[PDB]
Amino acid sequence: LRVGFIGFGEVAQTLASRLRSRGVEVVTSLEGRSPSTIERARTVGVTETSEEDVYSCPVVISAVTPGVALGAARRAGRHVRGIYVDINNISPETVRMASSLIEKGGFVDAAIMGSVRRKGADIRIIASGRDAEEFMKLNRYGLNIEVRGREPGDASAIKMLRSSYTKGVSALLWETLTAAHRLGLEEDVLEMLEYTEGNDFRESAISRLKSSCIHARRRYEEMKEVQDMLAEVIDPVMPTCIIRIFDKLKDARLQGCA
Amino acid sequence: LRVGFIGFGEVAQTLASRLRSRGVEVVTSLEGRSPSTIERARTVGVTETSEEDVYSCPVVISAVTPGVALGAARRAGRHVRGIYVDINNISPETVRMASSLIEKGGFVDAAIMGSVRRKGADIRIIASGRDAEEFMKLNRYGLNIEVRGREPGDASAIKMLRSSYTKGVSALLWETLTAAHRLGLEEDVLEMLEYTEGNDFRESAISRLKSSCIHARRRYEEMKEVQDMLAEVIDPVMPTCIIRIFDKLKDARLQGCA
Ligand SMILES: NC(=O)c1ccc[n+]([C@@H]2O[C@H](COP(=O)([O-])OP(=O)(O)OC[C@H]3O[C@@H](n4cnc5c(N)ncnc54)[C@H](OP(=O)(O)O)[C@@H]3O)[C@@H](O)[C@H]2O)c1
Ligand SMILES: NC(=O)c1ccc[n+]([C@@H]2O[C@H](COP(=O)([O-])OP(=O)(O)OC[C@H]3O[C@@H](n4cnc5c(N)ncnc54)[C@H](OP(=O)(O)O)[C@@H]3O)[C@@H](O)[C@H]2O)c1
Repeated sequence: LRVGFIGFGEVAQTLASRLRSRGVEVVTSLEGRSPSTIERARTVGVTETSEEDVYSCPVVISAVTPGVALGAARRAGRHVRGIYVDINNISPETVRMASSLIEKGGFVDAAIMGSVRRKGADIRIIASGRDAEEFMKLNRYGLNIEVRGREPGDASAIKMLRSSYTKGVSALLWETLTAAHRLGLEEDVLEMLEYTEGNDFRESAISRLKSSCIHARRRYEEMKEVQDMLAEVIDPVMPTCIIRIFDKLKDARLQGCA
Repeated sequence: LRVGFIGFGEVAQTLASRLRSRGVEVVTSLEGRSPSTIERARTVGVTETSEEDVYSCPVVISAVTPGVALGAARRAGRHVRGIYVDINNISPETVRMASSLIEKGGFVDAAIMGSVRRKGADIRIIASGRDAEEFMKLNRYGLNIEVRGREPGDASAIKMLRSSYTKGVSALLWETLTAAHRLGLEEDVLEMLEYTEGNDFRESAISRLKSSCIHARRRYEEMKEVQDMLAEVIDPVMPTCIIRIFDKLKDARLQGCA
């Protein structure tokens, strides 16, 4: 059929390109969009149309910025009658609000579970909501979707919970290795760990260490979000310490000096 | 030659038994020791001798209790001229002080990296200090020693750092899964984690979770020690929150209840 995209950045380009290569007609509205967006669209060769025509597609995918997710849902919510797929990196609470704005359509919470830069359209996408199985039918056109949870908010929650764990582990590794570094024992500690944490441990370990530091500010903000989502369900103990570690984080051994 | 043991409890029995079966004469002093200790000694068949005769052995191993380690070193240090191997669970700084008490001998910081109970004499032991290589010669007699670090305190630090990391991950896992459970998403989070943490994750995680809950009381006490040990080297942030989780912890899904 036709799949319309709200926004046409990196995610929309990768996804649209794949769908197009499998015979799907992809459409987007370029009115008011930047030259970079207009160029990605023209590189892919998507159908240029009006906003309301985009909203008429049986599947509409919102791939804008986290800060624009609610506004896109509000503008689309007045017209979309098919399925509206929000694939933005937003919190479960924001997803539920976006869902309330889609008044006549079926809302699907999609969460990208990997790097679009490294995996392309083969990236694993999880989706939740009553209409998720309908979105998953796009797997016939080259996508890699899987249905998880039961309602909008669940897919984004799984992604947030996984990310929460991985950020906490990164913070723990940093504190552990800074102490090891003061004694000159970081390598020995890393080697004792590969004994019980796995074979490919040390590799991704150093990798996560470096990125946790480069993006300390961003990771800190992500942690405030996880603290809020967890509080709705439990009384969160770990985020507070993790945040303190990221607060501090503002040749891998060089990330350990202080 | 002759290996002397100060203290003759579970650790000493296990190691002495292995050494004896490989032809080493093992000796210890039973004066002032309890019935259970005298019994372990006679079950193994150790040579009963004077306190000073023990100190004369080329290798003297101190396997007493943490609260007795410094006193044992003070007494042995007036006599030992061979190698004094401290295998007690004391902080790295306590090990360094025990080292200063062996005034005429070489000191080796040995650290047991597993369960004596489950692995027996096959347990991996890491050892640090100038004379660590000399202690490692006992591998010829059935032990499993490996040299790490460079000076007394390094082996104990490495052990405590590994412990700090593995206990922190258990707490992070528990909190993440308990929140996931309240949303009915625990399996999804677990599958997403193995879909990213490579290794059999889901399995290595469910077991770590179970053990952490079963032994929550001991884990809590163990974390207080880790916190104190980390404090000798840095101003630790993570143990505070980790301790709060173990404070709470006192079919996998059953454990996720806060
Ligand atoms: N890239 C990744 O690896 C990745 C991974 C996981 C999740 N995500 C998520 O998926 C979403 C899209 O990511 P992305 O990298 O493609 O972003 P870009 O930020 O790469 O592209 C989004 C593009 O959305 C447009 N936009 C902003 N406001 C808009 C509005 N009111 N109406 C229509 N379009 C609007 C922009 O057009 P203009 O340029 O003209 O403003 C923009 O091109 C994000 O929410 C992000 O968190 C991305
Ligand atoms: N068991 C393990 O899996 C394990 C693992 C890692 C580290 N460690 C450490 O290694 C050491 C020994 O462990 P363990 O399990 O064998 O303990 P026990 O507690 O099994 O044995 C210690 C034995 O030391 C003796 N002792 C107490 N005060 C003494 C003194 N002043 N002089 C001489 N002997 C004295 C006792 O004699 P009495 O019975 O007469 O009191 C005692 O048998 C400890 O520091 C412990 O923390 C043990």
